[PDB]
Amino acid sequence: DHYNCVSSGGQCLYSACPIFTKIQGTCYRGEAKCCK
Repeated sequence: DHYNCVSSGGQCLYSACPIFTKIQGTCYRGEAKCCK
């Protein structure tokens, strides 16, 4: 979720994770990705 994304060093994005980064979870009720 958003708070886990913040605290883990990821970024919540509606757009795709940048190429070298990976999905770690989601944010905002499953609608966005947590990328790191």
